[PDB]
Amino acid sequence: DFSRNLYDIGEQLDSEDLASLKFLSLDYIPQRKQEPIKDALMLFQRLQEKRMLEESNLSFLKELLFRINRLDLLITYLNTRKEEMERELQTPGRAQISAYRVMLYQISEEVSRSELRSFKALLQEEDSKCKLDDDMNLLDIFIEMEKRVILGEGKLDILKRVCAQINKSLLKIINDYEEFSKE
Amino acid sequence: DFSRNLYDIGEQLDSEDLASLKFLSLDYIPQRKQEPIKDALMLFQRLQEKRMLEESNLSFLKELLFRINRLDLLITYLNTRKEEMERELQTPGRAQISAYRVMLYQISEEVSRSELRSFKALLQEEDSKCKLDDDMNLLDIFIEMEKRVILGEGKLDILKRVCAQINKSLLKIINDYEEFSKE
Repeated sequence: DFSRNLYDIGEQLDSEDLASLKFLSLDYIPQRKQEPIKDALMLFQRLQEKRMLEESNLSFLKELLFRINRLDLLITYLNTRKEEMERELQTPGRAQISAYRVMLYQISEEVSRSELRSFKALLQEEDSKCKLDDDMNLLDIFIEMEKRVILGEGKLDILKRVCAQINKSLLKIINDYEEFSKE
Repeated sequence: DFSRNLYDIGEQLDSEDLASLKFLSLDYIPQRKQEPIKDALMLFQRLQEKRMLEESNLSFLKELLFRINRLDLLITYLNTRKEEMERELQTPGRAQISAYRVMLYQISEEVSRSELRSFKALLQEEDSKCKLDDDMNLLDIFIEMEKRVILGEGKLDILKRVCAQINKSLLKIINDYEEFSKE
């Protein structure tokens, strides 16, 4: 039932969904170690092996599905409403995905086609060590930036200098994240 | 095109942007003439009537947008890069906003939440004439301080005594400004 439900969820997740889920699972599953993962079930099983997903522990799966906005799957297969996930995640300490990862992913959510192209151009202005192609989405760019150690939890300078020239909303996402690190 | 472009810039400016722009326009537009201004387009038209903004004169608008860090709008609607604005504004005599106003605004840029609360507490220690609430941002506090004539171009004592107890960076902004009024 449980395994069958996990797999069931996996059948409804597409390639974009998978890419997003793997990006959001970076605090626990290293990016190197993600490219054997070819579908959502493999990701789920990798999470199972890390005891971050089991019959009595569905929290991380729910958080993942909520973050990538698959509310339909939450309802259908996990009988969980968005209101519940909101109440749960806003409570300090319950979120298992770091605020940094969520911040980057939300930026990726807000950026359009043309804004993505602008991001690439502006980044190519700001840095030359990043290897960029035009099939890359924003997440891939983030991964490349981290690979080049110009992006990290406490290094947002280039990210902000780029985003400020694209849309104030992105910069506000960063600024908000940056200031609830008051901790 | 030009008017329609002005409105276009105006749509992207939020309440925070408006407040900042009105603060930075204080050398030309008196504070009591700013509260009929309900949006950015009204500010732009007020500038037009002072012939500080027209089709052949976009410098002040550019300086304003640059100062409040709307580089995205400069690029999108004014085809102007950060590099150009920096080169232009470092040039002696080119800036139309007084160094005093820019100094105060930069202080407002650097101050966080808790630093703002500290600012209010420390100012209430330093003075009893200022009427302060918890909805006031730092700009509003500056306006109140000027209204009470404890803050001005040649009166920074209270400002410095407060800022020294919050963060050395702020005090450095003040000191730098204060001594490049050497001439």
